[PDB]
Amino acid sequence: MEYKDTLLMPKTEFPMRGNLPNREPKMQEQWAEMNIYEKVQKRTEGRPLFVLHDGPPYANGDIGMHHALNKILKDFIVRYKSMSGFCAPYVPGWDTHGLPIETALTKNKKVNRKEMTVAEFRKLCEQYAWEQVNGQREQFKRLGVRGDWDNPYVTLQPQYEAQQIKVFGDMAKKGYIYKGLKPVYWSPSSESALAEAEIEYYDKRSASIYVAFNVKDGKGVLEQDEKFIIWTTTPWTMPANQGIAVNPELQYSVVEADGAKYVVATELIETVAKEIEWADYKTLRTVKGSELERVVAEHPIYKRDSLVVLGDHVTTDAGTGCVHTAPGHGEDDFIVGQKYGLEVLCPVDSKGHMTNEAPGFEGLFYDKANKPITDKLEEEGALLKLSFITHSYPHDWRTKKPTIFRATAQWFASIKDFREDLLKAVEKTKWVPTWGETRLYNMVRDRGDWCISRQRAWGVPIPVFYAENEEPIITDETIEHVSNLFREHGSNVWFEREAKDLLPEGFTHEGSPNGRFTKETDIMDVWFDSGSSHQAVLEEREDLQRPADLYLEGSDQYRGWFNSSLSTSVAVTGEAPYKGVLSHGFALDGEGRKMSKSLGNVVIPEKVMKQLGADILRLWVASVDYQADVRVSDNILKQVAEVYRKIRNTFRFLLGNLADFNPTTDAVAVEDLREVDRYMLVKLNKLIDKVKKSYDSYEFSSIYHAVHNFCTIDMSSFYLDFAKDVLYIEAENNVERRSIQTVLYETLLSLTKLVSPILSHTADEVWVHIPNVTEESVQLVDMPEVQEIEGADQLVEKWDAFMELRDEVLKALEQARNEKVIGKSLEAKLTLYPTADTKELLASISENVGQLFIVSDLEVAEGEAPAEAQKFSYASIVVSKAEGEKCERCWVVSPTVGEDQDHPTLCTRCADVVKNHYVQQ
Ligand SMILES: CC[C@H](C)[C@H](N)C(=O)NS(=O)(=O)NC[C@H]1O[C@@H](n2cnc3c(N)ncnc32)[C@H](O)[C@@H]1O
Ligand SMILES: CC[C@H](C)[C@H](N)C(=O)NS(=O)(=O)NC[C@H]1O[C@@H](n2cnc3c(N)ncnc32)[C@H](O)[C@@H]1O
Ligand SMILES: [Cl-]
Ligand SMILES: [Cl-]
Ligand SMILES: [Cl-]
Ligand SMILES: [Cl-]
Ligand SMILES: [Li+]
Ligand SMILES: [Li+]
Ligand code: NA
Ligand code: NA
Ligand code: NA
Ligand code: NA
Ligand SMILES: [Zn+2]
Repeated sequence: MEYKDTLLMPKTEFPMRGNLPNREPKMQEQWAEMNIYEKVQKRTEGRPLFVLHDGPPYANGDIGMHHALNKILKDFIVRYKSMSGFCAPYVPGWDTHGLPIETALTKNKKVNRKEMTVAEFRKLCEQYAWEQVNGQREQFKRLGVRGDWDNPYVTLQPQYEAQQIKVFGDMAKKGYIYKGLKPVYWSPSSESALAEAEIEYYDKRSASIYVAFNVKDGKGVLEQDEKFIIWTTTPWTMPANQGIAVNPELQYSVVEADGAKYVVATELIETVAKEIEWADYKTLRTVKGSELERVVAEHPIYKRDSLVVLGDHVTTDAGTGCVHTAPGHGEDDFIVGQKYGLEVLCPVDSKGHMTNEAPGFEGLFYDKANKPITDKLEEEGALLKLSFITHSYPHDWRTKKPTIFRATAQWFASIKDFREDLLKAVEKTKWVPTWGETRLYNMVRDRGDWCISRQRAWGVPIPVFYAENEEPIITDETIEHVSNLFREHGSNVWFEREAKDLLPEGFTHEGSPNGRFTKETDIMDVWFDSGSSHQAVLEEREDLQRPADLYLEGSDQYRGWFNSSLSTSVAVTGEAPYKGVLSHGFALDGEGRKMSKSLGNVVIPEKVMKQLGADILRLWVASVDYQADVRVSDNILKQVAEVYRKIRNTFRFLLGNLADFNPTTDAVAVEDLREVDRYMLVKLNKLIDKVKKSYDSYEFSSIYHAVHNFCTIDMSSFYLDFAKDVLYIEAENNVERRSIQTVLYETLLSLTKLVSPILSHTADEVWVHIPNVTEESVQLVDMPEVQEIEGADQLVEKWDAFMELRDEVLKALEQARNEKVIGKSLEAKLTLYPTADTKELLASISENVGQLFIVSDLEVAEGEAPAEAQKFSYASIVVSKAEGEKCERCWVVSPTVGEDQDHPTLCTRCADVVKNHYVQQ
């Protein structure tokens, strides 16, 4: 009414309280209308490419917090590269085959794969897959991610399957593919073989056994009264035992008597005494381990032959220097078994039940047969001690049930034949974090061959044919024929055609004179499907190239996508499929616990997406060290939401005070700016350089705190706090108010372009309220390039000290606020007694110290009388009342109020502004 004369914050087109959940979906609607991803791609069509290949997430179900972090971090890098001189094509993917889909249907939808045909079950997997890829893609958009969502890649597409066969064919012609009977992971629950990437370790209770092996033919070294000692945590492997292993040269064994003479390593006398609980024991003689070679023993239950063999695998750390050798259930047992030509026995079927090869335990599940085996051992008297231990045990990654080693005929990729080239690729790759290099390097030098065949249906079949010779037929013509056939009809054709209909039209092989061929039924590892992405996406698609610039996935992908993609590429190309790798940790509860439904700590993305929004989650991603494990909770997200409030209010302050500003020609020159404003320009450019550098180094935690510090204390509390009472009161064409606005305009333009990769819904919302809009969205302009400011270093030293001094003045004002008598910074006059250094800085102030300290008046004298007021380490201060007339417009207590006849209640400053007008109004 009468007490106010406008001069407030006009531009409220950007609301204060951020209702992003109801506003962001509309923001994404316009993004889809304009096809912004195609626009930015077209704008940079000639710029150099930065390819961030997207790791294909599984379609097992809805998205989680971990799914968001992987996509959001990818979105940060792609958006920055788009507006920094690079062309950034990002095509999303989805891994569609393998157990993660079959187990989802079996458990969630209660469908039995054995109650329907193989073709029918595959069709249901295909239907459930496209349901999940549609649901996941919409959820990713809600978070806010830019990519080729309408043209993604999936592993079920015929082009992907066709190219995957080529990858197998290229490695096969190199000789890197072979088939053999070897012990490998077997999951009885899934009735299929597995690999380390498909193995999850959990603690499991197992029965420790110390058992006796009678001596039959000591070869002049041992008498029949001696007995071997064997330690085993797998009783079910005893029926398959074909030998005993002991170290030939390093370890020497001795005979110990406790009423009977036993054979054990000398270094394990005390350890085996406390385990079997021996009372009194004595050592008879010593024997070098190599002397015990070819000694024949007897099976405790079947009294069959068991041959003592030499091996480097037997260790002192075991419970006994003698380890029972079962070539059909162990890797090291198989190697020494083949050296001595020992028979391979696997009395366990695919479902985990003992077969006729174990006479007394046929039909029993291997874990259910442990007790009967021990009972028979004690009946035979060969059992010495029975104990129980808990240790980490391999489990199926989907059924969560334990796995066992089984010696079966499987397809393998000969890693050993090109392991050296794999190690070279790791050394030549840039790994962030740095330990990722050693993580994969050790995984390569210690890895065996890769078992690729899986006894399941939903996946890409192995393209191998067998003649009447039963010889595997792998050749370029067959691979070419099946690859093109898969490109036309898909992998489904292999499961619906005879063997002769999948081969070339006139193919004949020497092994089958009658032309009767047969095909293979096993399928490929789902990690091979994801590992073939570089050939099927980076190479086939024109929008991408190989090698990609960056691979950004989780820590579990070192054994997964990182390993498989490198394995396939180096086998074919010899080089890495990526120039660099970035790794993120695991999402965790606020207390550090794993996010699982059992703990009730699950943070659903859609839950936060509707309670808080998208950019709040985007801020949280940049607020954590993604390179390690990251903690998330509702309270933590609320803290990030509070940060967005500060960013919201500071942005609104910039927009509000820039309403009556048009920098088309009202731009104050750099020299014409106030020295206070020039320092803020240097700080803005320093912030620009730090953010762009941190984007190159992917350190988003630095960016998150830098912007928060740049606004909470530097801008809102220091620079905007002063201009909160100065900008509008003065003239609308005053150089001071225009110079301050030019700083605010440049910060608004630069900061909006800076935050564009991290926050985009709020960035474009602010970009709407921009006086100069030459591009539709902030994502269409490049990042602000840093510009040097003359005399920056001198001003930085001067004004940082001035910023330091102001905070001490404010603390003195807050000390007056503690008194609360004046209770106002502007209504307070000041009498300052400064240090010579402080006085020198005040002398260097060519601006108005009173308006900077938002005080009515300031006087400086060397009074040096502390009294009882205050003294900062650089000045003595007196906060005094002015006692003049308070201006009704600027609220400054000034003696000049009443000097103007037309406006007797206004000071000279306000009276002049009200009376005069520049050109208008
Ligand atoms: C699938 C069955 C569960 C694991 C069940 N809770 C269970 O068996 N629990 S346990 O504590 O008995 N597991 C001990 C492990 O050792 C085997 N075992 C148990 N009792 C004996 C025994 N007397 N002699 C030999 N082996 C034995 C079990 O099979 C299990 O692997
Ligand atoms: C590149 C993806 C792999 C080829 C595989 N399909 C896969 O892991 N698919 S996923 O859907 O399970 N996960 C996709 C991404 O999320 C990471 N991830 C999976 N689980 C977690 C977790 N608990 N915490 C943090 N990150 C996790 C994966 O490493 C991958 O980057
Ligand atoms: Cl099943
Ligand atoms: Cl063992
Ligand atoms: Cl047919
Ligand atoms: Cl067939
Ligand atoms: Li025990
Ligand atoms: Li709060
Ligand atoms: Na059924
Ligand atoms: Na099969
Ligand atoms: Na077969
Ligand atoms: Na995984
Ligand atoms: Zn006034």
